Order: sequence, then C-alpha cells, then structure tokens
Amino acid sequence: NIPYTQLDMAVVQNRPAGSLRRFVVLVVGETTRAANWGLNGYSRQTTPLLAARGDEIVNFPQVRSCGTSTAHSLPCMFSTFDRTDYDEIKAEHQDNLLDIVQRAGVEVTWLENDSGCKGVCGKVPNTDVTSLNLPEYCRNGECLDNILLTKFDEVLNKNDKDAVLILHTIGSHGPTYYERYTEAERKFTPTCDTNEINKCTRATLVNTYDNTVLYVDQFIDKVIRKLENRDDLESVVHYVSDHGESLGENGMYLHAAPYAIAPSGQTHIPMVMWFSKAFRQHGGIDFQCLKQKAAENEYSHDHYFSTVLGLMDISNSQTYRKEMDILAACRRP
Ligand SMILES: [Zn+2]
Ligand SMILES: [Zn+2]
Ligand SMILES: [Zn+2]
Repeated sequence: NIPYTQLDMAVVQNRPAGSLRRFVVLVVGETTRAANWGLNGYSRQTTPLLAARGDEIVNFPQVRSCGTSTAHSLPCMFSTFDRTDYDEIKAEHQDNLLDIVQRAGVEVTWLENDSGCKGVCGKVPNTDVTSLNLPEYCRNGECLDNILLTKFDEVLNKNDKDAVLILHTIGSHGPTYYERYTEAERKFTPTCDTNEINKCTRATLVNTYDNTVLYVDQFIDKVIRKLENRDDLESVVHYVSDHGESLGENGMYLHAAPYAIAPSGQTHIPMVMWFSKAFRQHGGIDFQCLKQKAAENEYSHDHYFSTVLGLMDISNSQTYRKEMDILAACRRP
C-alpha cells in the first residue's frame, strides 16, 4: 500500500574512450567471519591460495556487516541505506544497486546457491543452481559452491558488454558445516559431521568451520583463475561475507543475534579484492594507496553500494557517494 521510488534514472557508463571490456564478479559470502580468516592473522592458515598470491589480493582486516542474518544484510548491502538508517520496507520499495547498474547498460547476472537472493535479484537475469542436484556437488538440497563455476563461462562469454556477475555462495553456513567442503579441504580435524552440533565439542566445531573457510579460499581462487589470464579483459573480483557466526563462545551458536549486542564473531566479516593485469594498468587505481587504506581503515557493507557503482564507471548518479566508494580515495584524476 506504499509508493515505489525509481532511482538514478539518468545513469550511464562513462568508460574512457577505447576501453577494454570491464568484468566484475561480486562473490557474496555466507557466514564466514573475520576472526577465522587466514589473511587477517588467524592462527591457522585457512586462506592458503589467496595468501600465496601475496599483494595480488587486497585484504581488509576491519570490516563490519549491516546485519547478523542474511535476510537483513543482503538487502541492506545492495541498498542506498547505511546500516544506521536501513529500513526493510523503505529498501524494498526503491531501486537497488543492481537495478541501477542494469539501467546504466551493464549486463548483470545473478547466480544463486544460498537458498535465495532475498528480493535483490528478481529484476535482473538470475538463476538458482542448487536445483541442478549434481551428485558431484549436492546433497540434501544444498550444493558445494564450486557448482557455481559450471555456469560461469556462459556469463563471461555471453557478449562483449561490461558486466557484473554475482555469485551468491553458501560459504560457511551451518549447522551442516561439514557439507561445505571436500576431503581436499579437510585439514583441521577431528570434525563434527552432523547437523546436531550440540553433540560435538567446540573444538571440533571450530575445526569443521575452519575447513569451510578453506573451501571459501579455493572458491575465490578458482574464480580468479577464470579471469587472470584474460589480458583483453579488465576484471575485478570482490568478496565479502554477509555476516559472521558464533562457534560456542559464551554458549552462543549460529548467527542472527540482535545487532547491538551481537558478538564480534557475527559482525566482523572478511573482505578481499583482486584486480586483473589489464585493470591494474588501465583502471586508474593507486595500489600502494589502496593497500594502506585497506590496512588502516574500518569499512562496512555501507561501502558496498558506491564501491560497485565506481567499479563500473557509472556517471550521473545521485545515489553515488564518493566518500563511501572504497577505491575513490585512491583513484586518479
Ligand atoms: Zn508494498
Ligand atoms: Zn543463516
Ligand atoms: Zn547469511
């Protein structure tokens, strides 16, 4: 019974003349938390493939989520609203980040493997891959995230337009944490190989969760592998989780704790970025500047909206905020 507000009706892309195609992948993580992320100095190396890439990967050790649950964080991070002003009803009744990006002429595709896109993806091309139920990847109606990679090349090769591809993963979601990885990532043992996580010790729970992080690491790595040798493409891979998780600290499990009293495990989330050779050469970013800002500054889901607009060279936007675009402070005139 309330009015919908279309936003940013003037947007266009303003790519430099003669530009290469720009292809951006937004990996939307799930449940993975900052405190168990190798690149953040966690005592275990849960991110070996990203770590081995050294400064090719920009890591952000101080990032906070908008919510402690998926249905809160996803619409909030894709909305113009910052956490402190976010309102579910207001956000549902206006254009979101992807509606605006698509209007600007960018090819947006959403690939879903996490039980639903929470109303964010309906107006752009979207496919839920979980129903494929491939025996290689899937059991009990959930699938290992690598299933998303089976549909990646089709999006990459669809046409020559600049693109934003969202890969919405199941990541570290519990209580079936054991389903989130394979034998190749089962490095921390013993494990809790049941949904009844109360029947496991919290040490074995942490082990199992850390193995899920190894799978996140290899997933991001495989996405980078699809793009890093495409010298004719300016590609960016951005990863951020939706929220963290509690692993029995003070008797707290799972997530969705009320934001104000939520433990740091649920609000402090990992975020990384990777940039292709052509992007680094032509994209205008000062990478030493960026490395320093990533290390020193606190960021949040609030930065997501304008960072993504900035990655597509979207001009004539009223919703864009240069101060909330992570890269703008390091972007050359
Ligand atoms: Zn309504
Ligand atoms: Zn959940
Ligand atoms: Zn979630």
